[PDB]
Amino acid sequence: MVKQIESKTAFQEALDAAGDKLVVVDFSATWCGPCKMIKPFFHSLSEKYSNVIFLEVDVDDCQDVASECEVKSMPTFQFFKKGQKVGEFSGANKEKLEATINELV
Repeated sequence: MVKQIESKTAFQEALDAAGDKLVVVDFSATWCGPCKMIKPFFHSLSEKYSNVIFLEVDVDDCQDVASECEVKSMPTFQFFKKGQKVGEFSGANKEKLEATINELV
């Protein structure tokens, strides 16, 4: 249920294939503690919201994607519809993550 992204090609393809659907992107790093604390919850959301698309991008694997998306904070959650960014926040705030999904879906 979470799409593990390992190139720019794959990121762009995912935003395409989403169609109309909200896409939620978790930008993480392996050194990021809060990223680990929220990982299981992010995966829970992908099973709960089966009609929303969830992507995982490790910023060191996909540096071009990280750079082009202007990621600063670890973690960062960005939200897309039809390829357009429609939301963003940083930090591992579970309640805010779910609430944002419900606002944008």
